[PDB]
Amino acid sequence: MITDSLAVVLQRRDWENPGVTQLNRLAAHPPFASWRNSEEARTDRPSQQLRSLNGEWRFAWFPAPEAVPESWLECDLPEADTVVVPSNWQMHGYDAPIYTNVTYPITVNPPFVPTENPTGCYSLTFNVDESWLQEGQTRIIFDGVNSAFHLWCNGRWVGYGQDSRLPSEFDLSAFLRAGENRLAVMVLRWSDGSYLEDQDMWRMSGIFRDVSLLHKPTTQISDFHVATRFNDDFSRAVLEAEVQMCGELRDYLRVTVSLWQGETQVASGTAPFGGEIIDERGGYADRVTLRLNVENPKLWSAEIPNLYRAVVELHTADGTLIEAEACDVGFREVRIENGLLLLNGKPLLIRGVNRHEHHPLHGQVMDEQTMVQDILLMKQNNFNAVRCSHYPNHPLWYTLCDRYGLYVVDEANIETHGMVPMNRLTDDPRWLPAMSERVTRMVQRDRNHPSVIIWSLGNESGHGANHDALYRWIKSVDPSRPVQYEGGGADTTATDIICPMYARVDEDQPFPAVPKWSIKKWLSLPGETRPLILCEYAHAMGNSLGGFAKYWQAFRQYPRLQGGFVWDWVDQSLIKYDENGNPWSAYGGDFGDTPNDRQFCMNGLVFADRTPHPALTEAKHQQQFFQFRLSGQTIEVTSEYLFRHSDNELLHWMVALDGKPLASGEVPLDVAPQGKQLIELPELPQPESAGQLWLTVRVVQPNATAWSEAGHISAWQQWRLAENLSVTLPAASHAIPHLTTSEMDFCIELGNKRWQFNRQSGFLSQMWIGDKKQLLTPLRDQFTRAPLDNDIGVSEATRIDPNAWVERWKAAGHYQAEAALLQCTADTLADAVLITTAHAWQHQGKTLFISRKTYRIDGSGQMAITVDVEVASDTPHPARIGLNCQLAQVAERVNWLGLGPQENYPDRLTAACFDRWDLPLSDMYTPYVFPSENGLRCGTRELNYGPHQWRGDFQFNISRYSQQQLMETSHRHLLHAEEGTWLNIDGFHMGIGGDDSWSPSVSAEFQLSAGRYHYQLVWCQ
Amino acid sequence: MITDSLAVVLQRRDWENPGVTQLNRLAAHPPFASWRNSEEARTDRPSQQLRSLNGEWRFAWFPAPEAVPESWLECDLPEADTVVVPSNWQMHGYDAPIYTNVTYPITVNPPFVPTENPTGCYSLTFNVDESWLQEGQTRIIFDGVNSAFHLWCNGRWVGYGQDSRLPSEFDLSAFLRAGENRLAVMVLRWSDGSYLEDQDMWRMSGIFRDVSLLHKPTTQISDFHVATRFNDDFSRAVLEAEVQMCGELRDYLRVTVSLWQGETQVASGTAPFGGEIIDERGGYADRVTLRLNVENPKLWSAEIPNLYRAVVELHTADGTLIEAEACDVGFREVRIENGLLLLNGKPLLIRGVNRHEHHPLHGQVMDEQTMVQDILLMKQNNFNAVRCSHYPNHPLWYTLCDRYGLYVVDEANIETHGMVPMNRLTDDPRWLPAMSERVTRMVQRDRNHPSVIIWSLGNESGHGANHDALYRWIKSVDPSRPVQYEGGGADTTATDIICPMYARVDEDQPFPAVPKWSIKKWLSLPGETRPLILCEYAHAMGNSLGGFAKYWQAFRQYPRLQGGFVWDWVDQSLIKYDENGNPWSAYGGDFGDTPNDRQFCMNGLVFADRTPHPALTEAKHQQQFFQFRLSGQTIEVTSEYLFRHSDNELLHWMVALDGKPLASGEVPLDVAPQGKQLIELPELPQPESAGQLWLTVRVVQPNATAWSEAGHISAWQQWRLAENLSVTLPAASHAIPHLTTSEMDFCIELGNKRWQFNRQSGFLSQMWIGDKKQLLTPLRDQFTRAPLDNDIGVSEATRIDPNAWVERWKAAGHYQAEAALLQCTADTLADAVLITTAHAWQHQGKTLFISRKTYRIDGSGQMAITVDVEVASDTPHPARIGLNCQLAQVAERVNWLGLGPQENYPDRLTAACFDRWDLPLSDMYTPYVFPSENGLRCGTRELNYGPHQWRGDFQFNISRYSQQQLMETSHRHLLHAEEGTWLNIDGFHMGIGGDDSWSPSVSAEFQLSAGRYHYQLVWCQ
Ligand SMILES: [Mg+2]
Ligand SMILES: [Mg+2]
Ligand code: NA
Ligand code: NA
Ligand code: NA
Ligand code: NA
Repeated sequence: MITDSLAVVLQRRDWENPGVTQLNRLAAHPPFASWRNSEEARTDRPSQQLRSLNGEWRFAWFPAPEAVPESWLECDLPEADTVVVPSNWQMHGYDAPIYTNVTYPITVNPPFVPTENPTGCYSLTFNVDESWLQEGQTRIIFDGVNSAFHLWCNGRWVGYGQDSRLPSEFDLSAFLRAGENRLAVMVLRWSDGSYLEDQDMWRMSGIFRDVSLLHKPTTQISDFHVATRFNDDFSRAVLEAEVQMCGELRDYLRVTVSLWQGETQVASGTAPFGGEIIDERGGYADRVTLRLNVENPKLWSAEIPNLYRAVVELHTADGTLIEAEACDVGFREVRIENGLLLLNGKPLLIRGVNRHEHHPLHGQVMDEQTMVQDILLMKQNNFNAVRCSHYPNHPLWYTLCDRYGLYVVDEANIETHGMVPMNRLTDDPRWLPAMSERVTRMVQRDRNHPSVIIWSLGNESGHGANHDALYRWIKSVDPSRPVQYEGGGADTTATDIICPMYARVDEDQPFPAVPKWSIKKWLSLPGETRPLILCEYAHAMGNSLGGFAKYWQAFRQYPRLQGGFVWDWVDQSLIKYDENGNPWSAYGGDFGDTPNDRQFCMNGLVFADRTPHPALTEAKHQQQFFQFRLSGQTIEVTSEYLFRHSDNELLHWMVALDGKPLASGEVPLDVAPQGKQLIELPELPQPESAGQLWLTVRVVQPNATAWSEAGHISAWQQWRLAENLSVTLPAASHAIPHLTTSEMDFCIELGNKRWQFNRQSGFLSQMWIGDKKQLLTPLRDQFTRAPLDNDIGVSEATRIDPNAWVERWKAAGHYQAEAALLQCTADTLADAVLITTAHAWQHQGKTLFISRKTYRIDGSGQMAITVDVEVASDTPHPARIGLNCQLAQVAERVNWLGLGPQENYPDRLTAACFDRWDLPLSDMYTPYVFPSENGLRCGTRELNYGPHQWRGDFQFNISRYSQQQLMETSHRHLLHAEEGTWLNIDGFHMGIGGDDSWSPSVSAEFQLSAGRYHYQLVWCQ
Repeated sequence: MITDSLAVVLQRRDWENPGVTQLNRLAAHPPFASWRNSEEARTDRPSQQLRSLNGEWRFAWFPAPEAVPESWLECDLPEADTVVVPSNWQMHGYDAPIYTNVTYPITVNPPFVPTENPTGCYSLTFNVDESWLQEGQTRIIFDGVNSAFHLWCNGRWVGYGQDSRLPSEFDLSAFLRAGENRLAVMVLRWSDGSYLEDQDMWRMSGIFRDVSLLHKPTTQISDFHVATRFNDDFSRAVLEAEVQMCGELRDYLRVTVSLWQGETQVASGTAPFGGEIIDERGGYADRVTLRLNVENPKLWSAEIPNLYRAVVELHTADGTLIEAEACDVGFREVRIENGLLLLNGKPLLIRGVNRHEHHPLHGQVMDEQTMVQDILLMKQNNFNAVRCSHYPNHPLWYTLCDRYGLYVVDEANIETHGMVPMNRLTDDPRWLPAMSERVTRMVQRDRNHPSVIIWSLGNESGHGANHDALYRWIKSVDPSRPVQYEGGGADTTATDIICPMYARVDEDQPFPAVPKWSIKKWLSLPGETRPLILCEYAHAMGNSLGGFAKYWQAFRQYPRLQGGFVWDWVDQSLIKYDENGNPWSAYGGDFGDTPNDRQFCMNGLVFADRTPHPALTEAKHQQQFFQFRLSGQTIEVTSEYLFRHSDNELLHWMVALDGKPLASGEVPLDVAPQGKQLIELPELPQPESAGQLWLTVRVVQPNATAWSEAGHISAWQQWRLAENLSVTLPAASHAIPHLTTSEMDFCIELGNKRWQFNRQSGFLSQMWIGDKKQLLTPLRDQFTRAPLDNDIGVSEATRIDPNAWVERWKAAGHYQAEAALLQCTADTLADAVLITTAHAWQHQGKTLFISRKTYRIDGSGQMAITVDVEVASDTPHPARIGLNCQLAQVAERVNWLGLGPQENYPDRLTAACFDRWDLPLSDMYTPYVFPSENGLRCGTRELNYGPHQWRGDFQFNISRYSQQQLMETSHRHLLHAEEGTWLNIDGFHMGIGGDDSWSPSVSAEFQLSAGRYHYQLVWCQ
């Protein structure tokens, strides 16, 4: 037929028209399986009426839709390959994925898209049983197609669809034939729907979610809604189920809804069709509402995800079953009352994270195994909520969240971040239909899931009248869930919750017309009463999450600060192979994509392979459900659970003196929700030996759960007990170090040890143990670090951001400053040799820093170093103040007394505990995909590496990579281990920040602004 | 091109798809003229850039779209006729118009329409000047096409459109050629848009509004909005004008907005493009907002429609004009505060009427002359508001309302009355795009008109979530106007005003789920605070508007009862010609249309030719802006104007004794808005003669206005002054009437007069003056009337409504009751002859009525009749209790002392005044298109017709048509004058009702429920 040809179908250019978002697409609805057996529906066994078309398909790539030959509609192309479906065709190397943050990947000219529009032609040959075509309705379901597509069946045009993130269904009953059938799908990379899909993520395309065939009878269940109502104390519930049908109504038709708790039927109801009168013309003859009473229902929550099974039966009066549908039911009430978000009558505290659907190998194709891995990792790290940023997810995600227990914010697939202004489309009534489809079809698909507690209207689209209209539509159709939206300043008329992104705890950010007030100040603005839940905060880009504890202190102090969603869960890195088949993680620009936003795609708490970043432990500690207070010998344990008793918790305490255990014990936890338990410790040891006594408590779950193993640690806390200062005089050795003075250097010898101080540079240049040199590079002051992602921000060589810390440091000359020797003197004491040095670091005639040191080598072989540094008040505050050297030794393990075991920084050390830690050298380096300063351990009093030992009170990192190499290397796989080991010992280190990664975010109390600094070290063997 | 062919264009069947409401249609906007001269824009002179295509077109009718030959796209069909455009093709006899009230004219199966879909093919050959195609944009504008259409230009497909009531615009720049061009428009009668167009009106089709070409420059004004803000006392105003452009932005571009009051420029402003920052991405570079201060602005209102002229200039910095646009500006503020609708700080009282766009000859094609005639008639009858029921009107209507002064409710073209339930579509998200287009494009077109004070979401579509969404969209885009909607019970979340239809003053109507509470009770329902303005009330079907005074008493007593809109203005009758070219008014079913709703299309206050019905005077009197109170000799005049002083009003008073004037005078009116004026009358005459003194006042406008002639009467009132009862004995004549008794009759003779009473029937059978018989039918009791439309309701022979008054009367046998003579006796008195009669009216053995009479013929020739009637308490209350006869006389004039001059009934007589009235016999018959009881005059003490005179206290009507003929005749043109004159003299008459015309609406105080009745008459010559 001419009308089925490509020349006719493509002529209207439906993908450059916001007025046409679909053609011949069926209505949205909750998940259906069309069970013909009620027991199978109840037990959720696979349905023979639902058939997966996933598997091997034929695929051909074209640069534009006009390049597809007409013969593709009739037979498979000879050049076509065989590919796995679902998939993204960028993951098969057909064209490159594009990573851009805010700028659209195409020329901004709505609704038009470039003529060179990459086109993917999918096709499948499949058989259909004759029973399916004898009677009933056969539909095909595309769970997701990016970004738009035309559909042919046996050469006849079927329909068109947009909104890559929601299912598209088409009736194939009039197109299918008995035996062999062929499906032809033409997928377009760009469409007018792409203007509503400007999320900060990789831009891919293809049939990236499941494809299936569903067979329904002619008389069928077409929609069903489940609602729960409760009394004041939640002891009585009414389960209201509205069922809708299509087909011929007959007086013998009946609907039965039965509720099951496991194997036991709790409630049931049967009724003929015909609803109550609603207006002058009557009621719905094709609908019925059944109300089931449930006594003492088991309530659903993230703490205890109690679920019931509701089965909806369509049957005749005699008793023969026509069709069955089922869904999991969670009894829970969500509402905002007096400014607080309540779940089952109790105020929530959202321990949330944003999660994109990302896999380093399969792109944006999701699988049950990855979903379960993510959910278990989140729950094991004290997360209780997830934001579907920024689109409806794969349908199995909501089922798994129902089952395991996580609150879900379901978000419409609308983001127009790149528009200027941001609301240019969302304030235009001509785009209201397209926006409305994306909201309404999501609600229609997901409104039955108990895990979904909040709807979101999208992300970063400004504030337009369409937002207000769709907010009100949701409030009318589903009053059971609050609606939130951040655009337009996060407190507009289109949101029930103040939901800002990256608003800071105490600091105001008064931007024009969309200020980000401090969250504490925001609550008290005149006339403001809503709760505040950050939809994004604590931007976890690289070495980040500095200041997380401040957020959680505020969340616990202020009732209307009910938490937030960290940005974000997993790095969006992709895997590439070099010349040796070795994989390496890639970010923006690594696929030839341009313009790109480089490493801003990696903001996760876990790597793309789901291994954790160090910041995850900080998040876990701050988000823990047990809070602790110490008063003398008693421990006060406060529970932050709202519904469950501590029936799987054992408290273990340990007392150690500078790392060596002295006493320990175990006490079972029995604390009610939001209750307290006082734990009286026995008479703790009081050693007369010098050192600090430390008490450490940890909560252990003795029994495995659905989401954790036996012995899982869920919370911990540490305190300092009594301290005994050391007043013992050092052992007076009889040997005296010998000083030899040449015009080049001072040489100090004691036994087999030797120290050399270069007199022209003023630094310790070499150290000998026997005849073995210990240093590859002299011991020198260091004031800089390889810049973090938070240090760099949005700055780059093309667009310099002068406010970024790295740019201020570079302009001030911190990285190029040259040390000028001021003095270097050697003196012999009664029992030691004293070296005094002074240096000035200068850049273009300006003295940035002055370092004055004293080296005291005594008869015991120990070298005591005192450092006093002055920092010019008008230079930017330095990243660190310390020493560094390249040791010749390469040892296998690192042992230290201090905060650990994981890397920690001054504004990100609350999760770390003081103890004796011993790790392999490799664990002392954090392999961030974008290399930077990493692996620091703070609060360290002793460090052991090979024969060397350093003592004092310092921060350190130790690795095979110099700060220079880390700074100059753009990818972690390009790093090479240098000879020996680089040691950085810092008296002082600046915070890492992380409130956001595009502006300075290190709070004042963690900047090195004091002007004068002092620290001491003891180096011995 | 194959893609331009009918076979390809019609294949997608865009008219059976709610997802496609247009293709390639330009954005909506306020009216544009693209003036290239600012003085021409200011003076509103015709623009050479706007060209009307109205005139002679070629037209061909087809039964279905598939019947149109392909050659129509290239050349005009040989069989095509030449027709005038705009027009409705049913008005040219191509197919029949259909009148149905609620039932859809097609099978209800959305979105599908019948295959036999009448199709009208329009075409026009026109020239285009080469200057228009050298540069700029040329667009075609279809102001209205019913109901959907495809457009071709020079054989190339252009686009598609729906929503018959709003303009559709298409860019023809790439399709036009120099010289001869051809336009081809295929209009379809039915589409999926028809499901949203179920208004109670004739169903027509075609290009029924103007068609024009507009030429714009490439850089152009694309939209402009005008908003007025005020201080607390309205003495300072800020005129805010937002201007939007399309085309290439250049730094030299400027926009100037100037405000003019007649010939004087009041304010001006100039600015380059670029708006303020609105969100993170910036502001609109293609928009500018200019704020002009106006001191002491002249405010707009229906009382004083002060208007300014705003001119919007697009020009370069040097000063050359690119384009100009203009609109009339009315400074006024509309808001609801504390439950009251306020205009310029004062609470409105809406004297409204619903108005369809209807013409008896041109169907639904409107013209300026008819619009002006309607506006003048409305204002002359004390109306101040109009509801555009139920769709956006022709654009000139809003301009005329701005100019003359009338508040306007602008209503979206959405009515789904026939759906079951009524919200089946409006609660479906799949119809949200189609509904949103109809709301948003109306707002975009009309938001600048000062006369529009309220938006309406449509009519009778139930209540669905789409209503709430669109309500909120309007509230977001245009906060300056309240939003109202009646569906779903008239007090839903989608309306700012309680706006019920046909809610009664005191009586509750508690329907399930959508009750119509009495309006007084509705205001005080727990938690209700909004104002109440009936969107429809006082259904004026035929002889109706009984009980109107009750509504207006309530409106004046209750502050939150702020009026309503009468249903409706003009009868929707159409003109047909019989076998002699004589026109006659036709209603539903007269065109072969079936099923139809007969005479329910005629509900107007005026006939289709705009001649008034009698009820219009009642409305005018009740709605008058001056209220009166009498206390002794002083008249208290209260002004109901809110803004204007009574600077064009003179009060005339007159005192009459039983119709003859005794004193009169004139007093100028000087009363402030909402003020009072006491008028002291001189020492009024005190005649000793018998009779009732009546005081009549009338307010006269000495000076002509824009809407009225000099001497126009705007208000009036009457009171009874002192009465002197007659105690004079009658003149004792010496002649004695002579009684002759035969077995057939009693014969009374006095001089040349003779009376005959038939002794077998018991009635006066004949009367002689000389040798001339005076009666054609005997004088007999009458208890029935030819049923009114309010008596009939929805009852018909196929579907009997047992509750209707006519059905109750028929079932009780009132129309078939047979009089049985009980007694008939003649006695001779000292100076008179006495006749005593008694009758019983029985039906199937039940005595319905008993009448006992006394006839006393004295020596003066007068016949005194006393009547005493008993009505069975269990029979339905009769329509009247009186006498009737057929006089042989046909006299030219009727003279009576009583209420007049126009027809009046017991519940519709407040406008009538007691006086001596003299009219031709023809004026005593009201020619309702559907014949019924008509022409009654109440409160009559004397009636003169030919030689006869009747005296007493009675109601009467007199005409050439019997009640039987009126009852049995369905159209007024089928009535024939009977021989002689039919007289109905009633002691008592039932009210006519009219709160609605589909249920009994006559209030209890106007039903004849007393059980016993007495009245007396004196018949003399
Ligand atoms: Mg489109
Ligand atoms: Mg359509
Ligand atoms: Na809180
Ligand atoms: Na990012
Ligand atoms: Na009132
Ligand atoms: Na009607």
